[PDB]
Amino acid sequence: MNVSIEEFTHFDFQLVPEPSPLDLVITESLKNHIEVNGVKSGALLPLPFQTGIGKTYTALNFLLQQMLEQVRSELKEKSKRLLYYVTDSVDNVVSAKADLLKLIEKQTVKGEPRFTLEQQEYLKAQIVHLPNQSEQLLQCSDAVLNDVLIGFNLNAERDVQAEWSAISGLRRHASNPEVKISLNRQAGYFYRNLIDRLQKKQKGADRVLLSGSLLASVETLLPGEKIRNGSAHVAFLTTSKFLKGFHNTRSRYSPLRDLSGAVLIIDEIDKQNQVILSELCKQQAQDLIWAIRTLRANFRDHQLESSPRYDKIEDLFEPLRERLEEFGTNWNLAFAFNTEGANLNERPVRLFSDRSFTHVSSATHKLSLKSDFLRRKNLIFSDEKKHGLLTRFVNEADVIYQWFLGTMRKAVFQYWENVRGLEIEVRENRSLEGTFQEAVQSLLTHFNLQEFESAVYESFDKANKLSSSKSYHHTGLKLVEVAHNQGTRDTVNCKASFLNTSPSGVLADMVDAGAVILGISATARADTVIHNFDFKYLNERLGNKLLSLSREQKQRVNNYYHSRRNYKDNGVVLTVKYLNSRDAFLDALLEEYKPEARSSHFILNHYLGIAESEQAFVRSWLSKLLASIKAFISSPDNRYMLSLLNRTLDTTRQNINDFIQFCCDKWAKEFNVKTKTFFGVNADWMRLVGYDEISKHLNTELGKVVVFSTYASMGAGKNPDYAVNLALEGESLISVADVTYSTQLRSDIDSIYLEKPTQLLLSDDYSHTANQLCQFHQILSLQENGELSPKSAENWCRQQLMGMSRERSLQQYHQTSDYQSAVRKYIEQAVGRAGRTSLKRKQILLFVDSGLKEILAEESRDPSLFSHEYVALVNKAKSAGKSIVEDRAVRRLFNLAQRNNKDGMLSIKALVHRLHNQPASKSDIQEWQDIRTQLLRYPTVAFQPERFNRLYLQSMTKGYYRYQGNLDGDPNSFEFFDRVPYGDMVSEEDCSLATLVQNQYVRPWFERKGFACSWQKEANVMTPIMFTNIYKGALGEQAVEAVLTAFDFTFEEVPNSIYERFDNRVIFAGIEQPIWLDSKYWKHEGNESSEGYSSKIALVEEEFGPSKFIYVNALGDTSKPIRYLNSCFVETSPQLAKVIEIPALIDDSNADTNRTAVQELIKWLHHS
Amino acid sequence: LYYVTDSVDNVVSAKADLLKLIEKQTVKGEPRFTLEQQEYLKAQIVHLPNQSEQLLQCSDAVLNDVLIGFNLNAERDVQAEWSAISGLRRHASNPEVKISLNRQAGYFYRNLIDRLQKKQKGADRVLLSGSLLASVETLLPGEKIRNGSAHVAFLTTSKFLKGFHNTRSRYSPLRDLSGAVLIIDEIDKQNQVILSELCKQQAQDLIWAIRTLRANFRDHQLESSPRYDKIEDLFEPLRERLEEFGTNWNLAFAFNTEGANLNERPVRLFSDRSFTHVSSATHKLSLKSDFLRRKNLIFSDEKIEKHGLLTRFVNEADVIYQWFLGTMRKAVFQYWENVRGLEIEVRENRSLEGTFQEAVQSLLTHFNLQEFESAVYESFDTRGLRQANKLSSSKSYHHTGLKLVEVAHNQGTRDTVNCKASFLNTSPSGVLADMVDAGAVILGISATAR
Amino acid sequence: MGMSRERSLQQYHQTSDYQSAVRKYIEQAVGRAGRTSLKRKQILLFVDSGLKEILAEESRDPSLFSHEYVALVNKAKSAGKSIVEDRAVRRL
DNA sequence: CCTTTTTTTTT
DNA sequence: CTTTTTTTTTT
Ligand SMILES: Nc1ncnc2c1ncn2[C@@H]1O[C@H](COP(=O)(O)OP(=O)(O)O)[C@@H](O)[C@H]1O
Repeated sequence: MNVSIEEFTHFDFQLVPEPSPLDLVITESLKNHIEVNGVKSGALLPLPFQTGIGKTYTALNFLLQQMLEQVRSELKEKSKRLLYYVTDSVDNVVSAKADLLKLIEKQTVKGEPRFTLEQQEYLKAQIVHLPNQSEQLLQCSDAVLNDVLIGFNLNAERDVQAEWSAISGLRRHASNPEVKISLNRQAGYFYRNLIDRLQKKQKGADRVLLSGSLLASVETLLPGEKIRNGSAHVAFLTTSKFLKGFHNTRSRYSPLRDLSGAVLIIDEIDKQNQVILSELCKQQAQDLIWAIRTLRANFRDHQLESSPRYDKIEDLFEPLRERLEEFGTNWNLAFAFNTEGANLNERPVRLFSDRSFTHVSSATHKLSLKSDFLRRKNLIFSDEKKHGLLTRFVNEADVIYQWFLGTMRKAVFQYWENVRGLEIEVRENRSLEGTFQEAVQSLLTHFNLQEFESAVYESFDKANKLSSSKSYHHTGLKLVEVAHNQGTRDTVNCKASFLNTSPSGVLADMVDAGAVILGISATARADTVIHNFDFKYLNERLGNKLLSLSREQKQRVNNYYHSRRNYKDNGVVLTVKYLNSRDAFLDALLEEYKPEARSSHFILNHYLGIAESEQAFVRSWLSKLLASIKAFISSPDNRYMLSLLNRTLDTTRQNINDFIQFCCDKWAKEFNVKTKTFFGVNADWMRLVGYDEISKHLNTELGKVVVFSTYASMGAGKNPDYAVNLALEGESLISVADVTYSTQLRSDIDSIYLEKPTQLLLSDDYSHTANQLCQFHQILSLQENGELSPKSAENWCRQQLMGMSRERSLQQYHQTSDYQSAVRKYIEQAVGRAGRTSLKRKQILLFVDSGLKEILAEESRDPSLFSHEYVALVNKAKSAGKSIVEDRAVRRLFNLAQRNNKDGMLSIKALVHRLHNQPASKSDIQEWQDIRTQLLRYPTVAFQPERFNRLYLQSMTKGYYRYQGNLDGDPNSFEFFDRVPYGDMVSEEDCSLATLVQNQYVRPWFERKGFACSWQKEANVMTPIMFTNIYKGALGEQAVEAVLTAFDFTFEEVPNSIYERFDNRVIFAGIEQPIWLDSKYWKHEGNESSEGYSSKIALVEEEFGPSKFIYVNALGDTSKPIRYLNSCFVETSPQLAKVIEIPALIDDSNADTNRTAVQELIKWLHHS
Repeated sequence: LYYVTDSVDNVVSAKADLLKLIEKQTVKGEPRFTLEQQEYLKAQIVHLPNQSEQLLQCSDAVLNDVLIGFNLNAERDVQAEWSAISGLRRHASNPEVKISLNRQAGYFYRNLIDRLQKKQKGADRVLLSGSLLASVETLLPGEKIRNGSAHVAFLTTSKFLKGFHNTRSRYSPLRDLSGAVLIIDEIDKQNQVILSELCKQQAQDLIWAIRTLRANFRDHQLESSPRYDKIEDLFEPLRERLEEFGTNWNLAFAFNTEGANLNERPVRLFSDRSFTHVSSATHKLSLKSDFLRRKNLIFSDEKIEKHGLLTRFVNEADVIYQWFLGTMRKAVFQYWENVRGLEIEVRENRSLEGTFQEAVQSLLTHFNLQEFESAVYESFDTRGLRQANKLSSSKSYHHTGLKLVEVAHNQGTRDTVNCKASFLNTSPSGVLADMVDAGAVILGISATAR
Repeated sequence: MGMSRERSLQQYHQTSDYQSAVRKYIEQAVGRAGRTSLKRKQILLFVDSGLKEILAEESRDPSLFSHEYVALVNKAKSAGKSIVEDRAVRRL
């Protein structure tokens, strides 16, 4: 019996629950954004909320509030706005849903109930909890499934009834973990087939009109149908289910394509960076050779129907059609590829690529690619002693493959616009999701490309040019393996695995789609990119859509947390101790345990199972662990110790367990304690009935409980508390809340040991390729931030490709400043998990490793959002031995200065080479103009530009800086700023633009085109490689023409076969022999050797026979006479000189035009 | 030697009676064999059941030896699935449990063997011997057959038409029948059994297959190495026919049916391939290439137009598709005589069965036709015993066959059609004759055998 | 076009193929109950009336016919001799 | 207008 | 140099 909206017609929407300082924060930052950035824009508001004072409560109270708000609009009236609540763990998701259903019931406004019972039925019917397919099946009764099987005529198939018999046969014999593990695998497979047949029988021809018990049975089995049907607001799913989508009665709905208006309420947002990365590293690897050959063959003549339903789609594939033909002709795709040249066949070749400056390869010799014509086979070979290189082919082939996939997405979007207007039978599914199924099918069928069906479906969820906003976070690494195919012995396949975007890029894509994502986590703005999103990229990409909190709002939160946690005025003590290696302390204990052995080392190898390899480490985490144990036993009032180690002390290493068990029992007797220890408490242990047992012991018994867990084993949802009895605990407890929210007599831990967090480098275990992408993402995300200079990041990526031990990987991570903010994120969570109960002890102890004393002393954020128990852990470290600085932001600048230079050196070298082929592409020339147009119009930009971010270089000095490095050599050896105080200055004085603009001819020309006359005094100065090679080279080019403009000389476009080889085509004087140009800025750049120059003449002598040349150098010394040089470019007589070299046109002393030189030049071109 | 029957309860009974015959043999009043020869003869017999029951017979010790001895105890899914199989066997009989146990046993066996086959046919040859040999041989009865420890087999007719596994790949007894000796109990009942296997072939889209063949064959070429000598010539007539066929019917466009009485019911075109041609459409359907719309339109014309009939197109398309598959079979045989001795060492397994999987791989990769691997593999399970319609050779239905074609709109897209052609390229009587013509000596023991 | 399972069997009945098919079931459904040697002296056999005409057409060589199938064919053959279709003449 | 039970293997 | 659990949803 579904419930209508008639009860909300009498609802008093004016009446509202009383807001909270935590509640006001969420709405305050959102209302202003809506009235500034528009209504349908989106936002990425993070909220740094402490875990104890109201994360859920406020999170779910916001989710409920949006549920109530939409109902009023629907009642006052269209599709409901979705309100996903994405988390990481199923336990947390179900707990959040249960609390929400709890909240709808017992929430009382001003002391009286708010929701009538009927309203609760309506609101509860809007919430959904879509689980995985396996658990979805083992939730509905046998009657519910039988109605679906009978009502859809699926009982007449042998396979369907055979499977369902087994599922019903097994689920009846439940209650045994051995059976439980196979009912879940079996349930998932049957669920796919049952829904697949349900969708096949429903999407075509016959369509069952769902109603009555068939609707309830089909909605119970398909909760995603409740959303598609049209009565469901909220979904309660994990991140993995959000990234994989959920079935409705028609197809598989993906929320990533329907984000416009979504209100994602992602909880513990920082953890989703690793979760989203696990979905991205789990994509299928595609053969590049097969895909490119298949695309080339099915495109040369495979027309698409000329109907109004496919207009403008034939044009999106035209540039791809020509490129595929050109690509096939260049690399001879009619043949198959195969390696050659032994010392290349023993092991495969892996070719990492950033699609940018980082281009590490695992073949120590550069591999060429020759196209043999006698033996009809493309051969990959090595040449130990160029256009035809293996890396150039694979990069070119990858660009085309993603060009097709990119074009495929535009065609699908174009198709939807063609059919949205056509109102024939499109039904309610007129969105890009309803037509995605069809638009991909129709286009892949006409082109015969049905093999790419999966690769297009699974990938449907700012290019790599210097004239764009380049970044790794909308780009990706590309791991390619070139190994022999299976079975056949003389062919290879390019098994390419892509990472086309990043979890931070994915998060930005959600907000740009229109999502209103809310980040609810304490460490939601950490200064690491390994365990979080890059919030410096998300700041530049989103801009003002990345909402923040003002001074008063973060000050208001601290006051709220200071009230609900009033530690000092009520009276408590936070004792903090730092524990070192205490070899003497542990020696006495080990001797006293088993003194009969020769020495303590025998105890290590007899009763502890430790050799002379780990003895230095095991002692370190045993001496520090035990020393904290006895200090807890010294205090009788405290009776709860949680040790958060990194190694799971359980039945595995039980030899250690009994030694520490004996030490706890030994100290118990001499301190008058009946203590208890709870060993082996890992994720398995709390599951069955585990962590409730520890609560019961402190509920009734008298003693001290010591718990040995790990950081991983205390992820989230775990509530380390217990029920307190005043008979058990006397005046030890004391309330800290200024007011009194519900009681229920609960306490929490009062003394926790915090060992150093280790193994902070992310990992994946899905496959070897699956974590290969994960490890390469981490290296390239540290380099993009600026933690690693490109010298070391490329070194790390080269080792990562060849093969490294996990110890080597972590030793590189430890060397960066990202690792400090990573470990200070683990602690900030571990300390924050113990403050979930207001009613607290007075003597709260804190013991942490001394390997963290220096790390903790580096914390430098604002306590205005910190917890009460973490500032105490950091204040002791501040009031300690030494307090120094690490200069976080200045070592970042030295790396981003080095990085942007390396990008210019690598991209420009590729742009020039791609201009050395005939013809030059229209984009390539257009991009070349924009590089020079922006570079010399804006010599210094005020802010950080969002369109030419690799052109510039942030400097510690305004308007200039000093560098030192081989400008035409290795870009990894550059040094900047104070590293080289005697280097080459990149100021405006060095280029001497002031002398150039003093001229009466140059100055007027710049004003018309806006070219700079002076450099501003901002810190975003130009790159070194793109100031001498692109800027001074182009500054003279404009200066030369402007001087020669006022002498009846006009210049035209160089043709598309010698572009960039010559400045401009010169006309006038009436002479048929065309006049060319070679413009430079002085004689000290552009050597232009005679052999090199003679090469340029031949390529243009073939063009138009005889030719003339001029070697104008603009600025310089005007005193030196002109010279007359021959085609051999050595010396000759004047009248037999093919080329002429003018030393300068403007004086470098007082900026005087070379009137005599041009007059002879004017006279010379008349004679010639 | 094979003892092929059609029921599982009969082969095990025959094997059991054979084992008793060796033990209980009172020739001249004394045992025929000594106490040792019985073990040698018993080792030569092998019973090959389905994969599901082959798994549920080996003990957990045998599977542990294989999983540990192959480094498979690291795959994070092999151990996950093997945990469920181990955990489900320990329970009682419970027929509800057993029906689900046999389902998962077969799937796990398939997944385990292909991993055991990718890991063994590569470079890290595990050199199966010792107690690991008795473990795989127990899990793979069709491995002692490949190793020469046994020749006698005991399998059902379906297992004889599906093939069994060894450490390398799936061995099909049909393709290696020269010199065999089949013994078939109730031979008459195998006509129904073989026909049931021939009706399980997968339907192939004719429009996709012909368009795919035409696109790849136009330019993609084979290597000029000695291993592909005179193989390019086998495909030359097919290339010209593919180009001529594409030009005649305008294969650059897609096909679609337009007209009344053509969308409420799809057309079905049955054909004997010689003289029995029946169409489900009441009136003849023409096929016109629209150059303005860039579409090929199957339509019903209410008014004989030999040029441009739908039946003529499908018949020609079928002939070309079976021509490629027929040529594919000749190329595989041609490949195995250029590499039989001229390859010189390199690889043992010198047999049209061992070379067949590689020769299919190399040729389909050079032509970029890897989507036809399954279709080529299945066609050998039907016509492999081979390597007409010419009123100049033996014309009969028992080796010509029948073809059923379904022309309906494609899935998801409302303006294209596909010819899902289901074939019966031979008959069980033809299959039996091909088995005899391959060199097998067949014994048919049945009262109503004639 | 789609025919009822009845009409499939009706078309099969009109052929002489169906007559040699039913006489294959009987010849096996009777030889299976003959695997022993100890037998009663009154082995009875009762068969349907719809099989007397079919069983009277059996004319193959009796040099391998079972004892129980022979006795099943003579009784239907007792009604003199009946003209047959002469299967060859209608096959040509 | 004849009048069903039964089977194996891979997925 | 270096110090591990654990987590989801597909097929
Ligand atoms: N006014 C209130 N503010 C915050 N929490 C409240 C309030 N009233 C009741 N609660 C309960 O206290 C709990 C505090 O949330 P909890 O999960 O302990 O911390 P957090 O949500 O910050 O992790 C909520 O679950 C909520 O049900």
